Amino acid sequence: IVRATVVQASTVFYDTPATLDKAERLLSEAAENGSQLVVFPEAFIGGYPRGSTFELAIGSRTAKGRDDFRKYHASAIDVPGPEVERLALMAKKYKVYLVMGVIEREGYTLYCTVLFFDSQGLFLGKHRKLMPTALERCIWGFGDGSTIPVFDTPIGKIGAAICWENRMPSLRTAMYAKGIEIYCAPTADSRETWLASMTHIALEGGCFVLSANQFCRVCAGGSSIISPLGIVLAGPNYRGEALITADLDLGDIARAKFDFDVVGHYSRPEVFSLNIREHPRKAVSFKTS
Amino acid sequence: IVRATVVQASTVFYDTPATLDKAERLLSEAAENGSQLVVFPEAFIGGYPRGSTFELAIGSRTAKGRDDFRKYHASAIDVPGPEVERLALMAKKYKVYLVMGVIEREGYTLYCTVLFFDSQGLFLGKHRKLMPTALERCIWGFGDGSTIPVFDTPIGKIGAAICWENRMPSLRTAMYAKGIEIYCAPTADSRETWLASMTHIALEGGCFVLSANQFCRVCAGGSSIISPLGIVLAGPNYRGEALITADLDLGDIARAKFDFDVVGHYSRPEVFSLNIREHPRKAVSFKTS
Amino acid sequence: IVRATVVQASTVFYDTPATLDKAERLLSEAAENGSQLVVFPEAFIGGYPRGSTFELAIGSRTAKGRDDFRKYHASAIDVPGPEVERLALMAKKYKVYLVMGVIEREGYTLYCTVLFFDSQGLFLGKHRKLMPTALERCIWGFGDGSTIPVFDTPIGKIGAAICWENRMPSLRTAMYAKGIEIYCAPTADSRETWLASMTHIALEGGCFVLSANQFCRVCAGGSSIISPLGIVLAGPNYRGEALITADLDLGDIARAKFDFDVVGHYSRPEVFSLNIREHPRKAVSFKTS
Amino acid sequence: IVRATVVQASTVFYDTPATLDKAERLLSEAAENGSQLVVFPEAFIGGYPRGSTFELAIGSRTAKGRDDFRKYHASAIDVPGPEVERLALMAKKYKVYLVMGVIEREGYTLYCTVLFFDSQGLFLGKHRKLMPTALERCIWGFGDGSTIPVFDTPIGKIGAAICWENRMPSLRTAMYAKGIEIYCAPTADSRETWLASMTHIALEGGCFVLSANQFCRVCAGGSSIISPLGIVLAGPNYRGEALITADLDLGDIARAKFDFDVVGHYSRPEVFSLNIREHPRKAVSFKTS
Repeated sequence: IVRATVVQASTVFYDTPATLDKAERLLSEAAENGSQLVVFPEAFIGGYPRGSTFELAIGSRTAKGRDDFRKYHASAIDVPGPEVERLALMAKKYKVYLVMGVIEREGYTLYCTVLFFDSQGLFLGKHRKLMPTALERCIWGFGDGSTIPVFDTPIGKIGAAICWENRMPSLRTAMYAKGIEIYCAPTADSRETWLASMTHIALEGGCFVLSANQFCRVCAGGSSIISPLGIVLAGPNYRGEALITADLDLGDIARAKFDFDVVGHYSRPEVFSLNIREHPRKAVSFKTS
Repeated sequence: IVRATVVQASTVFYDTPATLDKAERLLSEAAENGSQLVVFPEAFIGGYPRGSTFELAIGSRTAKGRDDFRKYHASAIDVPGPEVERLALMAKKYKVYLVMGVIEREGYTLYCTVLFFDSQGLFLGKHRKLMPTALERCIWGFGDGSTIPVFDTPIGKIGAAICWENRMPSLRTAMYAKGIEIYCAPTADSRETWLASMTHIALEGGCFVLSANQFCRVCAGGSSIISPLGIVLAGPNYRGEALITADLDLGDIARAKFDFDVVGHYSRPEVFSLNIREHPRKAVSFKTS
Repeated sequence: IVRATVVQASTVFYDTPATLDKAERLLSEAAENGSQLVVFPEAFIGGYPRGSTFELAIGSRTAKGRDDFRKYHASAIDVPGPEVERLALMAKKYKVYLVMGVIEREGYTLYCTVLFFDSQGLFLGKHRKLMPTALERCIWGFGDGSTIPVFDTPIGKIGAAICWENRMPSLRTAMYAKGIEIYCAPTADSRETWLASMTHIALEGGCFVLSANQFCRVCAGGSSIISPLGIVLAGPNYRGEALITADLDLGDIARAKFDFDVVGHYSRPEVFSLNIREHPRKAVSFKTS
Repeated sequence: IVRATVVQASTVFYDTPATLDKAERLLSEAAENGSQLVVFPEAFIGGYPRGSTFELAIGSRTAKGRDDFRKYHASAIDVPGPEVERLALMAKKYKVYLVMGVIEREGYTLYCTVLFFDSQGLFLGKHRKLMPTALERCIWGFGDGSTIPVFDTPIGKIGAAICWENRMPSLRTAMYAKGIEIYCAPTADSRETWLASMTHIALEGGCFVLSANQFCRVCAGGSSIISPLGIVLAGPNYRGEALITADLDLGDIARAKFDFDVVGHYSRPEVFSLNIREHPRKAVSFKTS
């Protein structure tokens, strides 16, 4: 039996070493009630440009989109470097697992990744987003197959997906086949759609869905946590930003996979078969002696 | 713009020529208010044996399971035969598209299937169930890949799926790849969770989820109809049995795939690929000249 | 020695059977002066939505974006169908090689493509676009490697590329490696910089750059034709819409590759090597017997 | 914000310690207006034999080509040695970056290289030319892959290419992938071709193209400098030899890679992949204890 928290805080949107201390103080506030896994929202460090249209017609490209883009570009991080060392030392001071939605750069491109840290201040891995939704396709980049992680820990198998990658039916059945029983899902929408969409994943899987959204002032977000039977443990907090906690019986999975079981004794292998191409594809490839 | 009605009837459970007239005295009331498509519940003709355990221990097989089986086997139909001619001549008189949940026999087996009829009183095809759930595995049989239909009609394309075949992600993504926009889904469970399960399919797809359940006396069924924007038109009727109607604006689909749109442009063929083995596999095959 | 004409027409933008007769009443005027190859602008059939922003903030998705999308979706064609038969019967009567910029649909997606026709009124093939630019990423779709053609004809070899697929150096060097000597290039921007951009391709290759832009009323388009010595034959017509012609001496290529000549003898295979993955990748694949 | 100059001076063509002082005086003339990066033309020290045919038929090889060759060979330098020490001490006297087009020897062979120096009189590296063009194949040597440098400085990343190595599409996309934002390009031709050829590199990249040609008395060369948006800062000076200066806003790159970005979010890695063989290949290799 473990116990986990989600947060609901917002970011200061510019000056990224100013929002890097909010994480410190909230992480210490979540330390005190004996938490063991802490989840942070989507684009917590880099910031999420809400409302901004960058003045895009259909090929106008005015001068008041370029300055906006460079002011936004100048406020991201890069992994590894001096901003992941600080987070490792942050999670190393005591025993806590930390997942975190940042925005990284890699030579004038922006990615929307999520980082995974253990209880001894190592850096496990990252997961760049497969496909941005609508108007984020102008500003963010596409991820490939060689990123989707597994990450077995001594408290379970944790993995993640971001906003509307939780609608793709073929990425979920690749997450399921690797053995996920704790399914993190940060997001950036606050609808009635979302609460009724996470319940379906919690049933179709057998995992604890544990989501986190941000509250700012404008997307009054509601984060939650759902049992693998479909019962909400900690409700949709639509009022203010607060720490939300609950406890996770890991023996509630073996009993929830008595009726239904995807990848195992459902999903008739004699008719259906999915296969995943997981190759590190890159444009330019130097080889030396 | 079309309009379609689901029913929330119940069956007489025994003496199957008696329950075929309910399917007219409800039907003309359903079609007198200018209807165009009628959807019936799961196992409406044969009867869904509720509560019955058949005295199965672990392989004890007592005498009060055998008579209970044979009395149930004696109340099935067979296709094509004298009970589908009645349904064709039924749908031929007036004009409706009729879908129907039956139970068929084929030499001492039972297959939970669903039938499709057009407005000119012809027989389009059937869809047997892929996998029965828990204890229905003892009494029903398995389906193969060479059964999943779409049946393009002049009011749109119309597929189906039965109770917990709607949780299988591969079967849904194989339904979507042929172009379903009217997603009929009979069922036989009535919980709070099924509504949340159907909203997600309506959002993930772009189709009109149009479900149907039975209400008897313990089947507090709630059948509904969901827009492809995740809006319930005619709500979950938990009180009594009725006729449930709405209008189906088929121009509200092209506008819903401006955002999401699975396979193309939102599936990634470079990483994921699914394939389906649709072969008519049967045990003994006779060949002559 | 052949001769080819580009056009500088404009579309009626809505009601696409109306804009298909412009493609005859300009076409016979283009073919009456003894022409042999006709090139049309980018998105001449479906229409290029200029100025339109669809009210996309960051994921607000208001109600006046959906209707604007569906009215645009409703004005596309599909291949092969009743709108390409008209073009084949058009090109078949007299003798011309017809290339054409269209917009096609394939189950609620839009692909900005280009079509090739021979003189006997057959359909050679099509070339979808690899990557839409900035805000066209929301409304158009991506292309795979299994589309890039060359189509050896008895007047030479003829490929194509669309607006900013001419900046990608790898796609150009993959076009060159099959033996392009007539380089057709429709576009949808008209700046001072585009002429300087096309001169470099004409010198780097050895082909005839033969571009086409539309002029409407804001598309001050200027289309031209450039020798493989970097000499403009028929100039940048920025004033009004017209027909633009020249003669294409195909013996002025062998003489121009005396100096430069990419891949062999001027590429260095010992240091550089490029490779292309030309596989027809699609999401769901059905197999039967 | 840095500022850079190009020069347009010619050489004295023989007696290489007489042209080594012209560099000194011009470098001191460029010091006074607070310049910070100075670029010199192709073959500034060794001299470029213009007009000379060396009496080559097709294997005649007369005696009046041999004396010409030895008189030309006797006027090169060799790196390192007493002629690079002088340039290091020349650039060490104050704060300037010096790039320089010389001709080196290596045991009776001639190369066309380019030397890079820092602000503290170190010797960073060199770049021998990959393939000489037409009749320079008889007199110069081929370079290999283990020469093309990166050279990050505190004012940016400077790299170079020589005359017609700026036409190879595969060498540019190896320069781009390493991060070049200041692109030096000395040359030895004066056409209308060249000005329209550098604009394309400035757009296709995102870098400041900063070229330099020589004016002698006969190739009245025109040197220039182009913004990453395609706007000429300091024009094509076709009249006389002069110092040409401008200022280089390095925040104009981040804003120019908002629209288009090669190696990053263009150049689809799922279809194209270039790879470079970078090995120090030599014919005879002694090894000892």
